[PDB]
Amino acid sequence: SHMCDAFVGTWKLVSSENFDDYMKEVGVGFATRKVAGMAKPNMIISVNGDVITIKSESTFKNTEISFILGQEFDEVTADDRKVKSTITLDGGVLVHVQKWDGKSTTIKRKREDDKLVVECVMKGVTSTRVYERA
Ligand SMILES: O=C(O)c1csc(COc2cccc3cc[nH]c23)n1
Repeated sequence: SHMCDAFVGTWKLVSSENFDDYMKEVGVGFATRKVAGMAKPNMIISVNGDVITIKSESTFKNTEISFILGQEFDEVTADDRKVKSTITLDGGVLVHVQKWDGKSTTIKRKREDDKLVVECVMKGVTSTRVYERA
């Protein structure tokens, strides 16, 4: 057992709040927001040694990132930003910071009861997205 055990698995989106406004804050254009906001992604989290992989699959886009905690990587986000990302574990919360064009946004993933809760923040705009096991 180990570092991310309680996050590993296949998760499905069950609710979202304020995601359109979060995406507006990030700078996402109208048509991408509409199609992305309609998506119902499955998130697939796995661990092999020290390497964590997070996949997000939907009709909008399929993404995959692999990383080592605390070790920066370059990521092309689903909305086509080129960002410098670092993911760390802080008190049992996976904290994903993206840096680009002098801006920053943070995506936190938390296990709460039987759910996996995703909190996306930029400036004062937050979105909360709740996933359940698939
Ligand atoms: O609920 C999630 O898993 C979740 C929330 S935010 C995230 C990764 O970032 C993004 C994904 C899709 C679209 C956009 C647009 C801006 N950022 C985006 N994944």
